[PDB]
Amino acid sequence: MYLRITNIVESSFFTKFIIYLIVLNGITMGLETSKTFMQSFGVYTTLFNQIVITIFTIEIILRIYVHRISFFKDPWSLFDFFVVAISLVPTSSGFEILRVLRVLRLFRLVTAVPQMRKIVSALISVIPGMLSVIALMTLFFYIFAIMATQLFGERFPEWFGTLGESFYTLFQVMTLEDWSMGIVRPLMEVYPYAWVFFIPFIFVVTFVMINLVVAICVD
Amino acid sequence: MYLRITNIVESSFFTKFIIYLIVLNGITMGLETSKTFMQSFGVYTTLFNQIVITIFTIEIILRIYVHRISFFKDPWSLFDFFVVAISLVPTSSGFEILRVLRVLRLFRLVTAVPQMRKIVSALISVIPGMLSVIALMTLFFYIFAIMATQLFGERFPEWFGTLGESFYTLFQVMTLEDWSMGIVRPLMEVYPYAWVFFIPFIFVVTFVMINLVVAICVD
Amino acid sequence: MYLRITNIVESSFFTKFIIYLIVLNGITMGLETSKTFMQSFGVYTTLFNQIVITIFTIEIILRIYVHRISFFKDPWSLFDFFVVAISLVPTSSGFEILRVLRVLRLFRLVTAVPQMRKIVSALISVIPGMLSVIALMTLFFYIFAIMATQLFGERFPEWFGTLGESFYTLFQVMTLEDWSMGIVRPLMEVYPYAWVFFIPFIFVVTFVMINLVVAICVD
Amino acid sequence: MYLRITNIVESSFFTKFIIYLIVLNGITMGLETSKTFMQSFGVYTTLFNQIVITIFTIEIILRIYVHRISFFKDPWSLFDFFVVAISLVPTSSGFEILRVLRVLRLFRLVTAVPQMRKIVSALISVIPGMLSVIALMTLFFYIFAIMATQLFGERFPEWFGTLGESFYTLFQVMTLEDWSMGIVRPLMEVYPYAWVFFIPFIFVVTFVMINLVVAICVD
Ligand SMILES: [Ca+2]
Ligand SMILES: [Ca+2]
Ligand SMILES: [Ca+2]
Repeated sequence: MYLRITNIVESSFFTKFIIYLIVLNGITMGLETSKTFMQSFGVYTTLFNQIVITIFTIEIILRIYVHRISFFKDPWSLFDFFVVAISLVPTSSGFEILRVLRVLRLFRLVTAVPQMRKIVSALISVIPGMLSVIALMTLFFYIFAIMATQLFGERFPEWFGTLGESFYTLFQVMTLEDWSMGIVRPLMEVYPYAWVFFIPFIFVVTFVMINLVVAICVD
Repeated sequence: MYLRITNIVESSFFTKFIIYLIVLNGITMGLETSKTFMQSFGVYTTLFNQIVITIFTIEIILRIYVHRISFFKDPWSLFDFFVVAISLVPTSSGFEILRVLRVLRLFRLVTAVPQMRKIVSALISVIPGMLSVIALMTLFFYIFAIMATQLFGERFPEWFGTLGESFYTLFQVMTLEDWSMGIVRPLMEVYPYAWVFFIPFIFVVTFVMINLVVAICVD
Repeated sequence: MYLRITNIVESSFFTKFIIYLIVLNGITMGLETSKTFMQSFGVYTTLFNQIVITIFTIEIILRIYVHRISFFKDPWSLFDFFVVAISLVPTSSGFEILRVLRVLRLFRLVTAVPQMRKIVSALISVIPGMLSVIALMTLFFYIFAIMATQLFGERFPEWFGTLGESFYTLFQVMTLEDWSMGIVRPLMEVYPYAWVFFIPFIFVVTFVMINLVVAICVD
Repeated sequence: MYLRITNIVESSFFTKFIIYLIVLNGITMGLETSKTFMQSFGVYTTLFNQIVITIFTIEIILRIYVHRISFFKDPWSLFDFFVVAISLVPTSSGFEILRVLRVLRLFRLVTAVPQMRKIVSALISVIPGMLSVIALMTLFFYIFAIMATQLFGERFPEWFGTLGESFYTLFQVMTLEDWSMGIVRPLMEVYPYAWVFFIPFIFVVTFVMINLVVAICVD
């Protein structure tokens, strides 16, 4: 019976039947957004949902017999596994993000279809040749975030009060979003020289970030 | 008479006459902006308009005899047809956008002058090599937009209350416009961890967008 | 005496003396900024100023005999001419920007020192390649500016009231600065569909702008 | 004893031991952030802190007996010396920033580990091929900063009242952060034509900056 199912799984129908479900459940999840649609057809789509979740475990099970150990060393499969697992944890208990993380299954349209897979893979593969920079930056952020916490946190706790807050504000400055009117100008009303900490921080972080982009244009 | 008009139409004078009209109607449309100019010479400009709009249909009518099926297979020609058509819909009824959409005819200066055509074509040609990434993001936006509507839309309906609002707000975060002061910091007053949804969202969307530019920097 | 002066002007010492003056008149202008410094050395600086202006017209006159027609076909020389000329209009009559535009002469440090010239020339040379796009954009800006003035300027005259205002606001949207909180979110409280005019505008203008940069990254 | 200590210094164990201390002191400094942790275990920390500082001077002393002049001609060695130096000035007197600047020793992780050194050196190496442009810009900023201080600093002294302030505001405009709503729109309520100073400032500065990036996508 092994080869019987291995012929069902690898079957074009089966794969295309999955893709067909994803695009339906996808459509169904955006409808679950509407408070109106739920008061009409809520019970409809809740069954339809639990239905699909079964079909996906059945599939992921069948998918496993056909592949065994090979499957738990496939990125895309592991994904599909973990994303279905999330959808299995009972519609209750613990944290309620689990009801919300369920929409991560629509990322299966990425897994279950090449070209998507291509592009994702194209994208991801650029990451390792960035990790040197990413390391440098994180160290940099870590250092300045500490300095900032101990230079502005006392008068400005909302923004620098805690190591994490400073991380956040520093990230915010790096995206240059409202950095001068929102932060440094206020800061300067008390710490006139605070510009000395933030202009350099901006030059460095943006310089590095430009390099990181030109890096991905020579690779 | 066929070859007679095919020598009128295809003539230098003809094209340069059309171009001469465009640049003239264009100037006329910037003048229709001034409430002053209209209280003076409004009658002048409304007739001038109907005049040019006639001339353009005559031309588009002529243009079709000389070309038949070749014409409704020319991007640029179809454009002019569609654009002139919009300008034909009476100055009344339906929506007023139609009255406003008329100014789209000034895009004929692109259609009816090479180099422009070249440049436009240069640009448009880059698009198909982006559709994979574009597909990817549109899926991504859709997934997060749904997630956001159900994580934040109750306490924050202006921004995430509806699927559409979430799309809009998410777009806004992507342009990095006022994302931290305007949205996340507020969100965090109630959902302390909301940062865990938006920072990753920003890395992903920024990263992708960097690649999409690096792609166009090789093709 | 022609070759006598042509050996004075073309002389190293002459150039290095001009340069030495620029950097001094430069420093002196940053000091004319201080309200304090003027109350102590204002006369010193106004005299020093009138002096240098003479020295520069002498130079520009000499430079002319040594070059004649060759001079008024040199960008860099013409610049120095026009710049010095500006500095010549008396400390009165007319507009008062003329008194302010005087500081444009510090751009002589660029004109009269190779290396700057090189880089400047390196920069300017990129512009011709961009004019097809720049034309395209300007046409586009002109078209949307007109649409905006007639779609939004009745309720929103600060931002779209006049063809020029719209230009400005549209420019602002293109720099993405505060475009959603500042403008479109407001517009939508009255024109729910305004998003349909601004999202496309943003895509197009940012797309083009990405091309334009990638263009320069090839020529 | 020389070759004894030369063998100790050059020893893998020694370098790795240093690296181990850095990652421990690093973790310590992030913990020194918590007012809780400090009440509990501050003593533990400040002493562990002083210990590390001793070890590092010893190391830096040893490192010099083994390199002499070769050391003070090594950027990385110089760095380390100057950083530990900072950390050495007592926990009192002068400017309390020194106490804060101590955290700069965590940059030793960069210096004591290659790959980091590689990346940093990769990064820095790009700077000289930029100094022509940087000089250009700095001249530019200086000229406009002066113009602004004298065109706007009387009615708008927060932003332009001083050469320094104008420098800051001009930088802010360059990052495009809040430049229209924050500054020019206000400015224009008094100086209608102020747009003529800032749109050009923006074009130039953005253009130059695009060139600078493309310059690094060649070199
Ligand atoms: Ca911004
Ligand atoms: Ca802002
Ligand atoms: Ca504000």
